[PDB]
Amino acid sequence: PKPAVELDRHIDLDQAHAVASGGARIVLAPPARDRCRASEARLGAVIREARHVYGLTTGFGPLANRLISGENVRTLQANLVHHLASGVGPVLDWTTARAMVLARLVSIAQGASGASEGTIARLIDLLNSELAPAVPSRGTVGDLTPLAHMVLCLQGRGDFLDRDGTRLDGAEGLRRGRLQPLDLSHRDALALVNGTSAMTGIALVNAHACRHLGNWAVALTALLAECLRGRTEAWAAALSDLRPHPGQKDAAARLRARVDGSARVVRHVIAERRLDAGDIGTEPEAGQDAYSLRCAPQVLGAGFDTLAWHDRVLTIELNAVTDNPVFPPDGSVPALHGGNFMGQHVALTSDALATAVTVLAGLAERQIARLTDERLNRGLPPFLHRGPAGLNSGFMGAQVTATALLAEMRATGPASIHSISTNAANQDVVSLGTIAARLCREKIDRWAEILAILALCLAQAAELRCGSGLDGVSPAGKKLVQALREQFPPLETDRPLGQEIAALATHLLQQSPV
Amino acid sequence: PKPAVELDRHIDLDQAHAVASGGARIVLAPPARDRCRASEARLGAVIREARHVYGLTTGFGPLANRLISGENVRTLQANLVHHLASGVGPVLDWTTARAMVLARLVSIAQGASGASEGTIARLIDLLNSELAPAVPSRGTVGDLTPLAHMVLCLQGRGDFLDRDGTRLDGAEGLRRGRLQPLDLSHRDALALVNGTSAMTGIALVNAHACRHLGNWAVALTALLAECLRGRTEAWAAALSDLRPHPGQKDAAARLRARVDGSARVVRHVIAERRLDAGDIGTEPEAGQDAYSLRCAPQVLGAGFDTLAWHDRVLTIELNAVTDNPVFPPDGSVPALHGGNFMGQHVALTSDALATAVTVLAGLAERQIARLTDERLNRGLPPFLHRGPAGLNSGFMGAQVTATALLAEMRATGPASIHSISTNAANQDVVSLGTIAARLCREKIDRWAEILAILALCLAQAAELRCGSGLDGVSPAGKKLVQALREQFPPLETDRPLGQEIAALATHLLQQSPV
Amino acid sequence: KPAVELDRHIDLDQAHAVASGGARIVLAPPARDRCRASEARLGAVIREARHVYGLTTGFGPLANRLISGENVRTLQANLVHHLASGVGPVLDWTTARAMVLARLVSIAQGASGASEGTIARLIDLLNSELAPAVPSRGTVGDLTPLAHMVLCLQGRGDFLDRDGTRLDGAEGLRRGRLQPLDLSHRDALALVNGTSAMTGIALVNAHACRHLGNWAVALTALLAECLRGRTEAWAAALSDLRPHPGQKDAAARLRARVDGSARVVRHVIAERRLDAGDIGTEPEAGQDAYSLRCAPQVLGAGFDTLAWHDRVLTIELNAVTDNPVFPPDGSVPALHGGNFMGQHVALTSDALATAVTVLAGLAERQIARLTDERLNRGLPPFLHRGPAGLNSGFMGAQVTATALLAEMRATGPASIHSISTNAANQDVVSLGTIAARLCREKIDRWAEILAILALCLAQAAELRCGSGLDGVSPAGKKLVQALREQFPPLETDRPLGQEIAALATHLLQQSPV
Ligand SMILES: O=C(O)/C=C/c1ccc(O)c(O)c1
Ligand SMILES: O=C(O)/C=C/c1ccc(O)c(O)c1
Ligand SMILES: O=C(O)/C=C/c1ccc(O)c(O)c1
Repeated sequence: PKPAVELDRHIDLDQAHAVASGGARIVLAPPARDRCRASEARLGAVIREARHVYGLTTGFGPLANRLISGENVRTLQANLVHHLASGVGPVLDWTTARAMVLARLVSIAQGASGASEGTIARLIDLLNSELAPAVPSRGTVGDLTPLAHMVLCLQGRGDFLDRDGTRLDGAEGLRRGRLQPLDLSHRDALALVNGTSAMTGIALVNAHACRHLGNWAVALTALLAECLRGRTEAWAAALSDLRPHPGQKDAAARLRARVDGSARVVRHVIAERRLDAGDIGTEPEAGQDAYSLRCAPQVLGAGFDTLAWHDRVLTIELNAVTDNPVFPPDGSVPALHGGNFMGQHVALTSDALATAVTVLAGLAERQIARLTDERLNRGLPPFLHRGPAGLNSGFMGAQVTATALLAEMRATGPASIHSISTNAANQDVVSLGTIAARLCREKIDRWAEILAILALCLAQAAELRCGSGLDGVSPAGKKLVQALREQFPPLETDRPLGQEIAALATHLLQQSPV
Repeated sequence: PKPAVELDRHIDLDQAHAVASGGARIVLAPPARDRCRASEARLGAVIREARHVYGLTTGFGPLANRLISGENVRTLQANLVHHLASGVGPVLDWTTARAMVLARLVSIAQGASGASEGTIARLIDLLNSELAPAVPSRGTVGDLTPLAHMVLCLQGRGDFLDRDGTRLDGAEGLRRGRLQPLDLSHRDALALVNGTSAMTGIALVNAHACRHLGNWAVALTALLAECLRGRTEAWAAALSDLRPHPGQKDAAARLRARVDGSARVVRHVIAERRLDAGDIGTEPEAGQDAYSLRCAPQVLGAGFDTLAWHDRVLTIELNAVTDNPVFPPDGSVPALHGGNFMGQHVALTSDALATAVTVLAGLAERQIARLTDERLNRGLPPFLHRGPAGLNSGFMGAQVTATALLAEMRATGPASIHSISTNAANQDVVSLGTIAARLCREKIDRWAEILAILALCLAQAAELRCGSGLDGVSPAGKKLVQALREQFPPLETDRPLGQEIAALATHLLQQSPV
Repeated sequence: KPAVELDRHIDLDQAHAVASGGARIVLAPPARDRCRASEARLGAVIREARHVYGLTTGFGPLANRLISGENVRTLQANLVHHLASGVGPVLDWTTARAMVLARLVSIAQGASGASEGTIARLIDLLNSELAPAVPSRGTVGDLTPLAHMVLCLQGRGDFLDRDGTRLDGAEGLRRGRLQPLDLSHRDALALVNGTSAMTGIALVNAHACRHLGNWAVALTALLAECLRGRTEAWAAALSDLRPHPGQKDAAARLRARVDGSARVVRHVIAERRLDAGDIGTEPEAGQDAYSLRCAPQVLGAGFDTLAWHDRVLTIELNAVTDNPVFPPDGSVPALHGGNFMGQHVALTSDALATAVTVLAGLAERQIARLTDERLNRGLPPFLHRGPAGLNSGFMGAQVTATALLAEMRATGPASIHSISTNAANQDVVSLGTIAARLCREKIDRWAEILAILALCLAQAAELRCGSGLDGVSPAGKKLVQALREQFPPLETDRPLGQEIAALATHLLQQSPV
């Protein structure tokens, strides 16, 4: 059948991605259902008592000094969704749009948003269906605009996306997915258009993609060592203990596991060799590898620790209530007004992860540059070609393409530093967290393509070095090459690789080498 | 009666865009045809005489040290196209892809590439058709990869694009476009896979778009002055004469022309007034406007001078021969080997223009921020809303979207500074000109969206200030607003504006306010 | 003077105390014992002629050239020589000493082989009032700066006194009572190794950020007191709903700063029940602009970034970033790897630099709002005193703060610019030293922006509450009174440049307590 995620209070990143990707169905746990019903009642009382509350009896933004009569709240909230639907640009992908819906739901599930049962059910239904709202990716300074577009979609006034990205009009979406048109008669529109749902959704997808890409980075580094007689002593556990960064220790351990059983790597500790007068001279190779191999644990590890911080912060954000206003469950006050919608946390972690992805992609790019260079690849054909040299150039074009992709990644920097006072100076500081997460996603995609080129190069290199039978190659290495060869043939003669590179990259983002 | 551009030696940017956009047919002038026939013969002689020439008797890149026998040249060039087809990413748009084809053609037309009559005809046939080759946008370090994909397309081994971007397979493209499959039997493949055609094509489309956007920036700045009682003395010719930057003189002159006939702007020179004792005190307003109006000539002018430099450089590049190797028309030597394919000129000018676009976009974004602020817009409704305040927020969402678009533009910097040694260190410095032109294009697209928002706001602001009849508004101002109102209705009540912003943005990139 | 006893672990505060001269440093007996054991191991490695980088080989790609024992002295002497190609302004006194300390902490772990004399030279330097004069540029991440340090310690390079005044090598040894570094034990690699420079720069950045963060909070609080800010936005309940440690902390510290204040608005707006007669446009909105309302969230994110930076830095500082290294357990004679790759400090420094720029932006916008007569709720334009027009107050300083911020934004992460070098042997490099230095520059700019904001707030408080600061919280009163001891009110326009600079220097080393 299909796995089910029962949402109560806390949901981890894997569960969140399982639901967003459609791998698991979602259900609201009884305790959560009750907390929400209790919050739904508080909203009702707040409205009945005509309490001074943003979005219920006031205008929006700087227009909040304009009080609104209870009789016009329906109109007030309908125009909120209207004026906010100014988004532009390509729509968020299926998984990501759904991750945004999930993020809003999790916040509501905490029981402080006043959302009604019907509203909550509409979000759950979307998540359990095979559809996603079609929402523009640009427009928010960090996430009212993308959420306003979501609302319109759930009302059948906006397009939907199927798993392939093909758009369906509103009516067709509600029909096909058996979704009921969203009804905001309870005046709970602020429960849907609030918080940091978009950036959080984008980031949770980023987190999942990076885990898979990190696994490929490790597996490809290990296979590179098997193709270049790499020295395993640089990956010794003893070295990790001397500089105990968790991410490094993990990188090293994982690299060691990948090459376990290999007869292609050099396992001797050079310091065990005692020299005598006859040894003094110039040896063919230095006793240590170039940094793209020797410092893989340190470079990969730094990135892993950056992703770890990103996930710790993100886990907290995903399970938090980033709504404004909020209705305290204890009933201490009718409502609280603050700024928990300021996505500075996801903005800063996304920018930090973006830099780490660029650094790791640079490592993969240099690993390709080294492997394909006849002066540095220790005996392998130039650019790993097959057939007569000259008449065949092998991966010479693919190698340059990897460099081109990396160069483009570097041209874009952090989004967080570009805060600009807007909204008539009311939002004098903004997080730009959604932009930050989106820029990180683009880099993650470029990293996947660079890793794809490296994987194809390594499949070929392994065969050129060890024969089609991959003699001496580790069990893990053999399994990885064999799996690749199931869909990607050896390069016996030059052929267009662009489509294969793009196809493999898509795979790397969703599955790890095991 | 579809216009025709006759190509001899030189073609200006407007003519180039006329052909690339399909607004004009292209024909090779008699003298050009002869120069090419003569070059074709020279290539034949080089082959006949077994001259040592890159691509005719040698491998590619660092593999050029491998000499090739004449009987293997067909295979040599076939694999060249193959190994280079490693491109990925979204395909270049219809117009840009065709601009690339044109750029290669113009270089060949100089008579130093050795291209055969058939090869040249395939390029001309493509440009006179309604099709464009479908080529990936990423993969070059600056443009063999995108041009190799072009070659495959013209052979019927790659997709094609119709004006709407819908993709057709190779066969369908040759059929629908009534095109002959490309035949490289004359061994003239290097006449197609060479130079800076991609970046040049992208840049020439950028140049055309910026001309139109610049006209909108000027027109909207002028309309803004009519909506805020702007002072025209800051735009006086005398000021331009004191600081003679051509771009500034032009900007000031165009601004004055836009408000000619306006009774909504203040034309009195403040220094003409003589003050008495009873004047000393605090006046309602300062004698000078904020910079977004007062310094428009200086800011817009600097952008215009930047575009001017960009266009002078691009014009030379478009009409140059960026091939390698080349066959001197004067017959001095059989062929010359150098690096005219290094696109550093387009790289640096594209980066400089991108900065200028971001600056001018910032100007527009601040003009929007001021116009919609009730504390700064001198009596206009907050966010230019209509209907009851609070219940309606007008362009409050669109204003923030403008800020978000600008912030994103700022996150990406120059592409040129990221050169990385590649191709086994043979290409130890690369231009990244294609990437630079592409990053500039994205910024131009964001600028158009920001201007679109400003245009919609100004249409509303003009009617709010001067009534639906636009009383006192200049003739130019009236024409612009009326033209907009033909497709974009007033905002009498809040509605989603995303689709309208996008639609208007597309228009602003192709037409100026006239 | 307090003493920091170094055994295995030292925290960031203890490190800065020693680096800044506030505390002496002593090597604990257990550490001296572990180091003596490591010195013996290096001796055995040399006697056994084990194949070890720097002891029997050239350097970098030249490591394939094996070296005879009789030539090792020359070998290591030239290592220091070729590496001394650094250029640019010297690291400041505190930072340079922080670098010396970082190398020592690594050596103290007992895996570097450093001789007792070499260790003593580092300890002596730290206990003296001197710092080696080392150029700030030249490393791709830290052999070059460390090589310069070695030359200084041998009396072949300049020293800096606390004031930054330079002394030649000979004078430095004499004035500091330092003995010339002797590398006869062939332990040169114990000094020219690791991530000492970027780590030293980073720990100084860490200390400065703690102080500036305290000012950022204190000034945000005083801003609320000058603009009738609403405290409900800083309620603990909100923190609990979005439990980011840094945010909860920021909100709690903000509440504490305004405790006892009669100038802030404490009412919870949702308590008010509206009547039909109230419907219309009120003078002010029920919530503050983001520079006040979202301070917990913006400051908080910045604090969590610093917390991550400090966690990673603490590990780096206390680790052995040496290569080669000599296993204390004696499992193998030596290990060859890449623990010198400073990617951790590179990524955290870059991440912190972004956070600093974000928080400086907040401070800059707070100044922009406070000095705007249309937004400061009744305060004079640019907080001027004396006749308006004839006086412009902080109008110039306000623009200066914007210029300082705009400059900060022009510089991005250093880590993304790795370039293959050293004949492609170092095909990837961290650039951590550069990253840490770039972050330091942004920290200095942030200090100046905060200084301008503090001077504006002292003036604004007096204009709003009178010289007696009536209704101002005890913390706010103490802060203004402290500032006023050295910085006079602005009763008439005057040059503020030197005062801004002077105050900024203070903010970096002390918090408002
Ligand atoms: O300060 C706030 O709490 C609201 C800000 C805001 C800013 C722009 C919008 O379009 C909007 O609905 C709300
Ligand atoms: O140095 C040159 O002139 C050739 C460069 C080059 C670099 C990569 C390729 O795939 C290729 O066909 C050519
Ligand atoms: O690979 C290594 O472990 C050493 C690299 C290196 C690179 C440049 C220098 O000047 C030097 O002393 C050492």
